[PDB]
Amino acid sequence: PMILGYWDIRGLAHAIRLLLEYTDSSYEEKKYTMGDAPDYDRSQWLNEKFKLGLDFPNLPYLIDGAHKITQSNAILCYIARKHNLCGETEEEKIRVDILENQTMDNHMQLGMICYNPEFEKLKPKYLEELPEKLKLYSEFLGKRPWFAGNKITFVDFLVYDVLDLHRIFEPKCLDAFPNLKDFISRFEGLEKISAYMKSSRFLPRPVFSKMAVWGNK
Amino acid sequence: PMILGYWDIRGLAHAIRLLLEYTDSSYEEKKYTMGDAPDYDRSQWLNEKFKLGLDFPNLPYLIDGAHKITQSNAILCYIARKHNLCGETEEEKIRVDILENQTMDNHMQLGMICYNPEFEKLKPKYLEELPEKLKLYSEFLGKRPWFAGNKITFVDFLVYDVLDLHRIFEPKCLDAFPNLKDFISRFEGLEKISAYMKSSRFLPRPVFSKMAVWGNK
Ligand SMILES: CCCCCCCC[C@@H]([C@@H](CCCCCCCC(=O)O)SC[C@H](NC(=O)CC[C@H](N)C(=O)O)C(=O)NCC(=O)O)[N+](=O)[O-]
Ligand SMILES: CCCCCCCC[C@@H]([C@@H](CCCCCCCC(=O)O)SC[C@H](NC(=O)CC[C@H](N)C(=O)O)C(=O)NCC(=O)O)[N+](=O)[O-]
Repeated sequence: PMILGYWDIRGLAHAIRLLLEYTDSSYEEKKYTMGDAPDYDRSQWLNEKFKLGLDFPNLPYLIDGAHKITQSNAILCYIARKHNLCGETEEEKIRVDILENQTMDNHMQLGMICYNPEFEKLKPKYLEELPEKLKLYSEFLGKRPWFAGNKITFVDFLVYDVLDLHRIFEPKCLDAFPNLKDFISRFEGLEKISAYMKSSRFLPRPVFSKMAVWGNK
Repeated sequence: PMILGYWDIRGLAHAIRLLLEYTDSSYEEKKYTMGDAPDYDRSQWLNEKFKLGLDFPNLPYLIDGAHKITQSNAILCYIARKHNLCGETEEEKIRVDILENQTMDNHMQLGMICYNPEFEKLKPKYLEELPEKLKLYSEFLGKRPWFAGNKITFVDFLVYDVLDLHRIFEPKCLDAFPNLKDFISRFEGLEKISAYMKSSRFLPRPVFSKMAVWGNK
């Protein structure tokens, strides 16, 4: 069994958890609990942070035998390589590469306003730009069933996560993009994905850690 | 010829420029000049931002025939795929994947304190953590000639950019890590890399855009 180590939140591990479930990967989760305010005790993680053999210790981390991987996108790429979910044509690889980085940027942008204490002042400005960001995703997808082409790749798990987070934040934001709504439906309708969302292992909340102004609970 | 579009600064294009030079890639650069304070006029880019056919318009961008790529890591991966600089074994790919993301995180951390107006208050705290960060790179490299193994990969260009920026910021930071200094020497000693650094095309400064508190000039 692989070990997925991360906080007891959704955060950056959501797509890793979904990709593990979809690939029928045998795994165990090591969950770290963060303390409440004002200290936000990370001692549970910080004590074993340098005792795991990680090259650049960080959460999330995946231990799969001899391989100890950090960086959420690197963990996703590792799992996707085992089950051929990386794209085959050069066009597919370009789409995967762009999206892997683009979704990270969109997740960071949301996370920055959510972790800022002036979240209430920044929120309306973020909401004005949100339709423009979502429009790029709607357009890039187009008539395709999946984001890289006709086959599902790990970037579909990343795009789904960004779309789901924005629908948690602003529920009406996907209403203008029918193909984005259809993509969420198609992704959630996958047999393993559907089973995992009904199970007890499913952890859709909290969206961020206890230190966030939005999504801490 | 491929077209590399980016601001007239070093920024996120430094490793792309170096990788293009090392691979003997035929390319042209489209440089966008940002205006001075307080407006910081990005009209040169904003006018043709939606007229290039880019799926997710951004700087840097690479146009190579039918392929229009955005996201610096995606551009690097595209070029590296053409010249087999992505890693062959699974161990090498894991190293490349970790580093591609890890170097992006280190670049973002330096960029966040350099774009913050309280740069002078944040700088000493960032300098206390810097030895710990550099130690991880020194330990990950070990006795290897390159970061992924014995062969040079595109992540060596990314790591070099991170190390070089930190030595521009605090010059004595690499003195404690002899193998990191040796890596810089070995990377800069490559025939194409050495030739490009002596040429007029070389753009090592400004480190960041005009809006940055540090590295704007
Ligand atoms: C606020 C920072 C910018 C927005 C971040 C958006 C995503 C947030 C993530 C993260 C929360 C970040 C908190 C920032 C500081 C908040 C306090 C303030 O406000 O100063 S969780 C994972 C986080 N690891 C990474 O960030 C390594 C990311 C790497 N590229 C990857 O993808 O693996 C962690 O817990 N590390 C433990 C450790 O270092 O030992 N999450 O989901 O909670
Ligand atoms: C705010 C934290 C600091 C930014 C992170 C540090 C790296 C900086 C980069 C950047 C400068 C940004 C600085 C912002 C500052 C704000 C200030 C304030 O409003 O408060 S490159 C230029 C930038 N490109 C990206 O961001 C593409 C990133 C992508 N993940 C990749 O890897 O392609 C751009 O302009 N693109 C055209 C567009 O606008 O769409 N650089 O090297 O100059």
